[PDB]
Amino acid sequence: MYIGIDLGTSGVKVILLNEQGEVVAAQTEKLTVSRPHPLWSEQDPEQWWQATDRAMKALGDQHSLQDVKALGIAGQMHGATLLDAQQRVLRPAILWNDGRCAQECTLLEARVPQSRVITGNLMMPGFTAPKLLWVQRHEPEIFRQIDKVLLPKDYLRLRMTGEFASDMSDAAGTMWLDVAKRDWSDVMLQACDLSRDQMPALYEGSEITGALLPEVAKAWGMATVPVVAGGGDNAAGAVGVGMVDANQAMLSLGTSGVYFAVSEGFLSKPESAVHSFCHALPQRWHLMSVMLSAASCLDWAAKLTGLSNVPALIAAAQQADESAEPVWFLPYLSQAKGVFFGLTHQHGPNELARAVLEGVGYALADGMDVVHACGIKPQSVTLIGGGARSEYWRQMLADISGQQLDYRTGGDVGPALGAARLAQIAANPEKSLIELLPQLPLEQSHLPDAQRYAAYQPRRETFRRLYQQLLPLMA
Amino acid sequence: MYIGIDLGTSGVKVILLNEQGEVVAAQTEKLTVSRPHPLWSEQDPEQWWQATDRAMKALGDQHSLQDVKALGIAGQMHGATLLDAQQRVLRPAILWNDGRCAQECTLLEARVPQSRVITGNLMMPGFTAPKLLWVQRHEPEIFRQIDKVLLPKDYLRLRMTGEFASDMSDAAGTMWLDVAKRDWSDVMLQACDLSRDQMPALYEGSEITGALLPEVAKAWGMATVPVVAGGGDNAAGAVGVGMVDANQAMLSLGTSGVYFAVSEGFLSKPESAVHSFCHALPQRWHLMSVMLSAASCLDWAAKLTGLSNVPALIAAAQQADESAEPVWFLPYLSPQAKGVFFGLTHQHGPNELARAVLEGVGYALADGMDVVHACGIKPQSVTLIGGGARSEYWRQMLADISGQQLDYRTGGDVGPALGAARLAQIAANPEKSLIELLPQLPLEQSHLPDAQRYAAYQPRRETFRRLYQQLLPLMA
Ligand SMILES: O=C(CO)[C@@H](O)[C@H](O)CO
Ligand SMILES: O=C(CO)[C@H](O)[C@@H](O)CO
Ligand SMILES: [N+]
Ligand SMILES: [N+]
Ligand SMILES: [N+]
Ligand SMILES: [N+]
Ligand SMILES: [N+]
Ligand SMILES: [N+]
Ligand SMILES: [N+]
Ligand SMILES: [N+]
Ligand SMILES: [N+]
Ligand SMILES: [N+]
Repeated sequence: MYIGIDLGTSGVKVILLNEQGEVVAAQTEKLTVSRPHPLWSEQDPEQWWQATDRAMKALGDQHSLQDVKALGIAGQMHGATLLDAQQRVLRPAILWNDGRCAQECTLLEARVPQSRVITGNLMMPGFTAPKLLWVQRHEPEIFRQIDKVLLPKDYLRLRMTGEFASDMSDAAGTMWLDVAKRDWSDVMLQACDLSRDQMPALYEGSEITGALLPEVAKAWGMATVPVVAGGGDNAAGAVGVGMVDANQAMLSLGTSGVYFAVSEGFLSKPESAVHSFCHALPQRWHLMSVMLSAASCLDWAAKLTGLSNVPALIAAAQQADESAEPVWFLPYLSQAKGVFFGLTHQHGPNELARAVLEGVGYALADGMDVVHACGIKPQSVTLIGGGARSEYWRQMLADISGQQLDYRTGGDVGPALGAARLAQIAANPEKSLIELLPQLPLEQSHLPDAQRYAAYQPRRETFRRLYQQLLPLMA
Repeated sequence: MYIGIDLGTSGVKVILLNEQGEVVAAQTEKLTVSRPHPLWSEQDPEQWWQATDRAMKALGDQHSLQDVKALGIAGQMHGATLLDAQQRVLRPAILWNDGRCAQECTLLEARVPQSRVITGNLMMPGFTAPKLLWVQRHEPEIFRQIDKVLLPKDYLRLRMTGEFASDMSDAAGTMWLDVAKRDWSDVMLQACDLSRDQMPALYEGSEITGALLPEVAKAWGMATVPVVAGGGDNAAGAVGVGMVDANQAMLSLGTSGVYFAVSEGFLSKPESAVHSFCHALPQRWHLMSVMLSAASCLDWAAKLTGLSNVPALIAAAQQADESAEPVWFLPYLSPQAKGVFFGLTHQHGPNELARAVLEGVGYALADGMDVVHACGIKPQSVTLIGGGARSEYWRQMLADISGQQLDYRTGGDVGPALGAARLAQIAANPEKSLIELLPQLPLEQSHLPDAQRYAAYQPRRETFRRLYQQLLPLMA
């Protein structure tokens, strides 16, 4: 028996994994988000906890615990949690999707011209370091009282164990990590006027950080089980799925589009949207990129076409007629807008639906290509989330992208599964890592049709040209 | 009684008019088109005849033609029929929608610097003259044998009468005609290595060119009746609709979109996409421009939005969310039309979409008319006909957008065959006035521009034009 916790943005999910890969029980609790001025996105750590606590007990009361040998954590990345010397919350956490600190990203990069090299990343307002420059510039009374900065999942760890600890995948997201070295950068820390004194200790995701406190273990109906370092949600997710070694990758077709690809050692393209982090396992790194959200776009397209749903939209796409010429659908994730180009008399809601599917696919494919151009070459890609559910569209995507696309079972549990697996790892020291990294069961595999792939390439050239030409119009 | 024949592209139509000018009977026969190569559009002139024969025979079953007093023809314009000295058909007819001779179009304009001045037109591959340069250049063996070049309806005439003749409206479409002078242009003909001897005799539409041959008359159950010159399909259509004097104008929102306006004498502004020809009546001239098929668009906006019928649609659009930002529909006129939906957001469903189509087609049509008007046409009203014209809502929208009074009438169904018959009427009743014999169709409803909605539309028209231009190069 193992426990995985995921500290999400919309809420907390906790699971119970069996000695096998089976999830036995699951509980979920909602979080709210706060927005007290513009570009601000905040939560309070206490609510993180109260929800987590609440969840573990819902969990306890659904199935028996105390068979549990280990517990792992995951969470939303990049969140600044500031603690005073008593371990009291200095101010509400500043989240990944907070945008207050643009000017500070600038200064930070100016103070450390080698920052892109050290971190392997473009500085963003949602990353941790610049948030801290912001506090010191604006909330100095608060800045002066800082004893520690934790990432959100590591706040939970504190409450859970009394230790200050992170994993490499999360810490990588602070911009205080030397990603190549898997250790803090004194240069980056100083420039924010901080020291290692104020960082948590660094672990690999599979490593033990401590154990439940007696109190907490009592509250929860279980022993002082060991707690592992865990990961950031995307990495922990990938661990869950089995995407753990070089050139393995997964594409998320849900509400929150992401491509995640394990790299052959550390790589970077620091002047792009391609970010590079430690994985939540020893000796691994990954790339990742925000994408077109397929699920969002299909939802909208459904309404736009008047087909009132996605399954209906996909169904209709299948009915489109094959002698009609290509229409091009151009989606602009940027504020969720679009263009149909090349409409003729031969184009009904069917044709229109096909064009939506193809154009989302055109975009997804190009997004993947961008990652790959950084030095990743997948043998296949694993497909998760709501838009992965159609057999027709999986095949389209493979034909367009030229990737073998894998659909697996259980791809849908989220980072919590990864956190649980990490626990299971640490609890089986006798076995090698490589005997301990299950992939999810292969439910269907989609190889690209060579003719269809070839016919799509020129359409993709056309897509790119049109997207490019109209972009400044839709902006 | 009277007969009108319309030699179309996709079929022939014959009609029987009574003394009072009503259609008493009609008959249609289908035609195929042959496309041996990309950009080639051809028909066998023999198929024109067999189709016309069939049709007239069928007509006669329905009703005796023994009391017909005159006969008229109209036809698909610009078709090149090449005959030898024995009236042998030398090759298949190269039609108006053939695009094989673009190069020749340029060559011709280079050769005859004043060509746009003489023809009143910019040279198009659909026009007759460049077609003949192409044959000269690509089929010299054929060219060597040319005795006669006939437009399609005029080949029909020869088969019916044994005469070689055309009218000013069809002849204008050759690019060999001096449109100002209503006579062939030696300059234009020479430049193609042709002479007047290779052209038919020219008439006005309403003049008699001959009579049915006995064998033909007999086969069709009629007298050796007099035959008028007729018109090209557009001009003949206009005559049927009563479009007849300077600044009369019609907009056909049918399966084939046209704006047709009778001008004050001859008007030349070629630089441009307005065409200028002779009208099928004496001392009459006209401008024309291909337009969107508002009909074949409205139908599409319907099925597109999965709306059922042209009034489902027109109704969806009125449920359009006022607070929604605009979707922009940009329809690009090639029949062939290609469209863009620009600026779609979360706010948009089928109601919005349907609104966008109406307004965008509207915007296109208004700009289309403006261009023609800028040439020197000033209508008191615009006659509005065709299946596209059926919606009251849209007709008004069109008026609001355009600033133009739109007169809705019924009965533009019949087509060029009507005008053809009207022409025969004229010739057969030489004492009667055109006022008498060429009435307007029934006025159904007159749409005046709403001053408030017109003003509201103007900035949208400006915006449309801006956007349309921007994407224009992308539509090739
Ligand atoms: O549109 C025009 C060209 O002037 C008509 O000629 C039709 O092409 C058929 O006659
Ligand atoms: O992936 C990251 C970090 O780059 C964030 O946690 C968001 O994706 C949450 O949706
Ligand atoms: N709460
Ligand atoms: N044990
Ligand atoms: N400062
Ligand atoms: N279906
Ligand atoms: N009469
Ligand atoms: N055909
Ligand atoms: N063609
Ligand atoms: N001559
Ligand atoms: N006779
Ligand atoms: N312009």
